[PDB]
Amino acid sequence: LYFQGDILIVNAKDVDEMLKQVEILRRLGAKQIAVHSSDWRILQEALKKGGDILIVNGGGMTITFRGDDLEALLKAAIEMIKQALKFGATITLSLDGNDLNINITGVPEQVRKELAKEAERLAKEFGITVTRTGGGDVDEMLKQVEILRRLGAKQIAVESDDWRILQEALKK
Amino acid sequence: GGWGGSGGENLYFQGDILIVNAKDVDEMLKQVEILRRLGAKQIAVHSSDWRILQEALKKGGDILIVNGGGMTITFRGDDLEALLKAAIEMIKQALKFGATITLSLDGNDLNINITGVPEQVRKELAKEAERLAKEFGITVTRTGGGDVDEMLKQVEILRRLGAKQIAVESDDWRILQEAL
Repeated sequence: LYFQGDILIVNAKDVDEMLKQVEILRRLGAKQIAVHSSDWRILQEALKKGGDILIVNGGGMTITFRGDDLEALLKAAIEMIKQALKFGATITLSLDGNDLNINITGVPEQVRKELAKEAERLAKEFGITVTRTGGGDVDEMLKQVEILRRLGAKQIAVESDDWRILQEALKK
Repeated sequence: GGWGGSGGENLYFQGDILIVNAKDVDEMLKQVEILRRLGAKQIAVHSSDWRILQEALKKGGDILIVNGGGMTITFRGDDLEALLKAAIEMIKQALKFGATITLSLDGNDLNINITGVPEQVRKELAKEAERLAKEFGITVTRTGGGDVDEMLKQVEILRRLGAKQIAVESDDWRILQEAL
């Protein structure tokens, strides 16, 4: 890899870990550091601390299930993941402590609404807690992008798993 | 001239990087084509599948985004609930080892991309996948790999095929630097 020519992207789920990773790349002389995150706060912090490129998720929803037993969180999530996959979604799973984060992309608003209703009902049936839902709205995305630009972002990038869906939300 | 709004509450076809995250070659090509026809000037393609990135550089993907390490396991079967029931036991282990897992469906294939874990963990997850498939009567059609050495070889192939810009994504550069 070329520290001068290649873009090195930090995929960040926590602000402090993000800052440490950007610092490592800076101290290695990386000239093009990007930060990719679903958390606008992380992208806002990166902008101030040497993130040259801020990578935003376009139109993705995140559902977070919280509970003490990971097997039960996953058991509860399986039916919703099954439906999401059948609707054409891409699903990303990660663990933040006792939280199971389920990011769902590649689906339109009415499908995101259905999946959030499913998550709510599954959490009740399985006795777990939903601590985050939704978040794919395009208007919110553009507002947040504008905040990044006005704070001084050097370069914005937007990632989507289905620009056919995203162009329909942006056409108006 | 902005997309979605004005004053910066919009995307910029020339100034912003627009990234296609593609799980299938045809879907990538269609989305790249749409972005080109809208006049997008900085189109990137992100994929865990090298074939997708090799095709993208030919069709207007100026930035190719690769994962730093990562393995894809593909399970094949007619009943998705059974594919997912089998996969969750391995996904649980992957998650406890710190992985990020991406799931997508390509027809009768459940593609499970696992990133963020070292080779010995990938070996263990592949062994688990084999055992789960055998016990549950499903077929694994792709497994293993994901090492940084292979990533570097594949990046060099992309460069030699004409990639204009490479980007590499990781959730832990503190570790990845040791492999590089």
